[PDB]
Amino acid sequence: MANMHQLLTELVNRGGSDLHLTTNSPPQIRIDGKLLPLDMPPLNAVDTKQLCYSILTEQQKHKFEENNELDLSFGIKGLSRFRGNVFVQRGAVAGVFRVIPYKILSFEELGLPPVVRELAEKPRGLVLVTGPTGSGKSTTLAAIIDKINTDRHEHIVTVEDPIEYLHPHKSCVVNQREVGADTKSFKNALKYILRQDPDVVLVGELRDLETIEAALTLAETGHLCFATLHTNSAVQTINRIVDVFPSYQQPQVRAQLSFVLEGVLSQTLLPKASGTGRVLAIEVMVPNPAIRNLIREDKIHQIYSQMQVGQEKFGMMTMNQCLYGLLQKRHITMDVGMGRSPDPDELKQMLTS
Amino acid sequence: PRGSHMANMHQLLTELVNRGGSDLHLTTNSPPQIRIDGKLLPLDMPPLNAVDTKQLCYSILTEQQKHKFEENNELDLSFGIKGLSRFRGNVFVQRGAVAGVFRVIPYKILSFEELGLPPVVRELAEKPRGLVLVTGPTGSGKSTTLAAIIDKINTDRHEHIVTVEDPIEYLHPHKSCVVNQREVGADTKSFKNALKYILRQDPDVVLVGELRDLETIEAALTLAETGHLCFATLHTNSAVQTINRIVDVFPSYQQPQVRAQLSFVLEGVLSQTLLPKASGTGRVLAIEVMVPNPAIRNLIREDKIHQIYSQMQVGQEKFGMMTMNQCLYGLLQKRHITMDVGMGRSPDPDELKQMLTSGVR
Amino acid sequence: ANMHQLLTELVNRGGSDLHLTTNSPPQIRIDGKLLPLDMPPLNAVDTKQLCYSILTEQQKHKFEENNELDLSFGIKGLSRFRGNVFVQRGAVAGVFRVIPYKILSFEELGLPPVVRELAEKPRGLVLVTGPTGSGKSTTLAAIIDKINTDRHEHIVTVEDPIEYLHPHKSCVVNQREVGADTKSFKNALKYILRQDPDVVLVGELRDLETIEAALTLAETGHLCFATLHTNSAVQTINRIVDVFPSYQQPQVRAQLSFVLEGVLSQTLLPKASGTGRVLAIEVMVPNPAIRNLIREDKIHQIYSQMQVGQEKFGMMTMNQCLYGLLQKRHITMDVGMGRSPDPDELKQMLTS
Amino acid sequence: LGLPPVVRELAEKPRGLVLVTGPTGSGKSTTLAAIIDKINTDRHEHIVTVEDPIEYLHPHKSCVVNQREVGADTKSFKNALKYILRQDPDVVLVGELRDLETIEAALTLAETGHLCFATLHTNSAVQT
Ligand SMILES: Nc1ncnc2c1ncn2[C@@H]1O[C@H](COP(=O)(O)OP(=O)(O)O)[C@@H](O)[C@H]1O
Ligand SMILES: Nc1ncnc2c1ncn2[C@@H]1O[C@H](COP(=O)(O)OP(=O)(O)O)[C@@H](O)[C@H]1O
Ligand SMILES: Nc1ncnc2c1ncn2[C@@H]1O[C@H](COP(=O)(O)OP(=O)(O)O)[C@@H](O)[C@H]1O
Ligand SMILES: Nc1ncnc2c1ncn2[C@@H]1O[C@H](COP(=O)(O)OP(=O)(O)O)[C@@H](O)[C@H]1O
Repeated sequence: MANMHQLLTELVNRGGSDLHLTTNSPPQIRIDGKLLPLDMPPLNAVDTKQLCYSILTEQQKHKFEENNELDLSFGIKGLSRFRGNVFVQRGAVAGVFRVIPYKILSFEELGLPPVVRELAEKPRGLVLVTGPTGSGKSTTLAAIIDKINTDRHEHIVTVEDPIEYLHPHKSCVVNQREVGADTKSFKNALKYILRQDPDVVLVGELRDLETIEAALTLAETGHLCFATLHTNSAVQTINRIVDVFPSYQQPQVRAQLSFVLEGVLSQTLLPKASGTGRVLAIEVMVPNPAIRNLIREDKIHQIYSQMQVGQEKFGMMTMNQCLYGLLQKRHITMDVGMGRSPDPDELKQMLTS
Repeated sequence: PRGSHMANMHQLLTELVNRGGSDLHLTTNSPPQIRIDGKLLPLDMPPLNAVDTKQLCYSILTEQQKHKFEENNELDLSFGIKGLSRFRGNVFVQRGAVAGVFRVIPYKILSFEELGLPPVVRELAEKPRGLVLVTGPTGSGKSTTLAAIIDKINTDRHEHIVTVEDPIEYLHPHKSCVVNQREVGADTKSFKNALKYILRQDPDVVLVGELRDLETIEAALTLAETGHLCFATLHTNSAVQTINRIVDVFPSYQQPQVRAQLSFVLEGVLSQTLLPKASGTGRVLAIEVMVPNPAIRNLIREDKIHQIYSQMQVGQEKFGMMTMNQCLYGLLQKRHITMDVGMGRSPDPDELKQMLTSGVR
Repeated sequence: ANMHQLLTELVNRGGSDLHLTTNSPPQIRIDGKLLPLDMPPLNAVDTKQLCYSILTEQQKHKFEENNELDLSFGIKGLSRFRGNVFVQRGAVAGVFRVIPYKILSFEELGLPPVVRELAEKPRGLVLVTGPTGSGKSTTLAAIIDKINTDRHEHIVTVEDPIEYLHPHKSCVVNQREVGADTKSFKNALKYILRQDPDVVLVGELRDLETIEAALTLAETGHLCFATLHTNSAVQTINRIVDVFPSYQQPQVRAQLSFVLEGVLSQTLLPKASGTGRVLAIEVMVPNPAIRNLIREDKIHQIYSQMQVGQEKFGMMTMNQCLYGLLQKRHITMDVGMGRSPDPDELKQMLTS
Repeated sequence: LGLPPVVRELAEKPRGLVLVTGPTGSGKSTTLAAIIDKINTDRHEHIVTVEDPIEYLHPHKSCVVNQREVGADTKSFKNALKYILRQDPDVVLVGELRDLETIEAALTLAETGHLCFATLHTNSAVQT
């Protein structure tokens, strides 16, 4: 048998993101998005209770037994910090434990093109980093924020659920607010953010109509606003913001977006061709004079054609062009690149070319 | 006058399985009774009293389950007997005494073809993300279809499946996935509470049960929008009727967001019903299948929900779609259902009449 | 002593309810009408002692807190009764109903032979309707008891309260009383499908949620019995349809057309002898024409179908039942005309 | 402040609801302080402000200016506006129209012959 400390050590050593402990299965660790069972006997109810309780204080145990649910974060000296969730299934304890990295990675390490570096220099605008869950959005935002913290003498405020990467003060003052502990909600944090003299604000996901307008106000009133969406492309991102409003407001919102939008990044993590690790495929839309006019005229669909031809001038890049490069460098397999292309026949034409 | 040598609960359930029974009954003033081929037959035992039924039923409850049963006088649960079988138990109260009913739960989950599900349902189980809705009235095969879908995912993927059920019906032992199943009223306090913590539990596939209220619908859309495969049920009878229920439960001012979200995340709508079989034994599945294509996704954003039915009529060949009448037509050519049942259940009897008279079949 | 002697009078004269209130002698309900006993009137002292003489100590403290109290109690050698005690004009008053225990047979109840066939249906919805005290529970108790004798199936009843008691015969019979065995009609039906039933009695179709349960039970392969307070078959079907919002009446009409197997609308009318009551019942048994009429929303046309499906299917309109009681001279013309839903047609039907 | 001449004429309106709206930090309180100061300078009336918190202070000039801070001077907007009609006011500043309760109170003040000033976070007249 192995205890909780040995299991967490193996999760870190193998570069995994998540450790799962549940009954009738061995401990499993998520490596590169897919689960892998550890070389251990299947757990029983005693094991899951013993392993999960081994990292809890007495009050955390008593709170867990009152609700059969528990969110927490904890540290193991000399290893890493982890965020754990404990719950109950089939009458037995179960647990999931997520890694919180100590180290912020650089732009080049993450495979982010240099145009993302320039967005950290934007004085006032809205920059959106979008993608499905676990597509690298938070790491890219943390990479941009750390460069601003390093390079500017301004005030950075983040509202996060939860706070992942920690930003010690460099040249900036960095305040990080965790929803549910430091602040009641995004709505509450955003209710007072304009009285907090911010320069750059990270608001998390544009969850509802009220948060879209709040992010638009910051970027339009002279601030640099960072936000995320769960869209898969630059065009789909712009459409989702506009389409949630009633049609007769929509004209105003397109005009505000055209002025404040300074960059849209859409990420996805694909399994590498070597069989270890994941590689970043990203679509980058940086508004040029042509695209900002297309936004105001509700000619959003001509943007894709403009992104296809504005790469050398503005550092723009369609998703298919990014997949193309990962195919040329043999970073991804042929099936993986096809499986994510929004238009596989277009990418096929590029490949035969 | 007989005492001190009563059959054990373990022994009663062991005899239930060995004799091929479907259900074990424990109630006062009756001996244990077993259902064989649909009919109850008493075992050659003395009749049970209230002490017997409570002691037998309590022998298979955890201490937390006894307290939950005593608070509501109702209790559904599942348990395993090592080396024998799994069981669904229901404990209730009648005439002031404990009563219990215990159903046999087979080890083998039925396949798509055994259930009469078209091959398009198979492909919905391969979706990497999105929302899949399985609809129909109570007992129209919704849970069984979902059990078949999750089981293929359990077999094929190395991902995390979490289900929230009230109660847990079909049980999913681990295959290639890690499967966590939370039972409302025992494992978790409520649907609302389980969904509040699910995103911190690293899920890939989630079963959320019925889209009961506005809170749950918003939770399922978030799961489906954030890159997850989310399974849910409604009690609507058609793909078009299903979409109308989702949008219309929301205030009018946020229907635009709901309509936009559905067009992106919706990957399939299955509307089932069980009709009495033509053979005279059992019921057979008639299912309407809507798989959103770019054309259907546009009608959702443009508030043209009504026009989707015309698209399903002509999406059978290309998209594997199937209107309810198109399924009833196929069941009639196969002589699986009678004519009165086919016409009497058709949502549009005029279309089905036209479909049969083609002379081209 | 005094109250125990009073309740024996109630049983011996065959009454249904005993009334105790100030400025009146004790009154007992016989055949639907109150009859005063040849006794002195009760004062406030009398009603208090009589009602309190049958109360437990916990019940005494409970009644004075609310001026209301529900209870049931037994009198050794007589019967059990359900009582309600309350306060009026500053004094205690009480009403006591008899809980019948002996189930009468189908023929003793005046039920036609077609009702006997209903207890042999394997699945569907059967509705027994009528005002309060129109004979629904005896009819239901007779039906349930025959199933218990003839079948090896599972009978579950949910009652508020339990009236007739059904010991196990060939069936397993579980009886759940609301407020003791189960919290509510809604809670019992939440678990009923997981209790492996074959025949279920759900009581009154009082709201939308219970109707969905009865229709679900009936189309999922069970025989479900339920009650309404309507006085005819058409009236009964309309009440089920009109409870729902307009946009789902097509689904409910479709459900009803398949699962409905019988509608019994009863009323107890005084016999021409002047002592006792005879049952008048409208029976609607769906034939292919009627089932189509329900789904096609031609519900008003159903009454015409019942008048001519009589010989073949055992059907009987209320007027046809009233004709027979008039032809056999069991009830008076005033009683028969008073219950006829269309007295002029009965007149045409009576004289040919 | 760059305010057009119509803003000064609004400060001379005898009655009604005048709304100065915009996002936070768009100059709403500064414009209101200039209006109230002009009213305070030119009129012999009673000004009551309900602010959360009090920003600009208005010492008495020709008007009587009472400024109530919520949480210290008064328990809430809801409680302060419940008694504002009993305080013989001519001009009332109620702050932001944050909920249904204050909006109906501000509409009642402006309906009963007072000049009421309030704010919203809207960006245009129609949107307001
Ligand atoms: N550019 C990247 N390249 C490779 N891996 C990345 C990259 N960005 C993030 N990751 C890794 O993906 C996993 C999830 O990252 P995260 O940013 O938290 O996802 P999300 O943005 O959807 O919340 C982590 O293990 C992280 O190290
Ligand atoms: N596709 C199907 N075809 C035939 N029978 C089915 C099918 N699905 C389920 N059944 C059977 O019908 C019954 C009801 O199905 P179930 O999904 O459990 O109820 P519900 O969908 O109303 O919640 C089950 O006992 C099952 O054996
Ligand atoms: N078919 C019947 N014929 C003669 N008497 C009946 C008949 N049905 C019921 N009764 C008597 O009338 C009384 C009312 O019956 P009950 O079923 O308890 O009321 P309800 O139908 O309103 O629930 C019973 O006590 C019963 O003895
Ligand atoms: N009409 C104006 N013209 C120029 N600057 C102004 C004007 N109004 C306010 N300001 C300046 O803008 C800043 C914000 O003013 P403030 O009243 O506090 O915000 P708000 O109107 O949203 O309450 C102040 O520092 C002020 O100096």
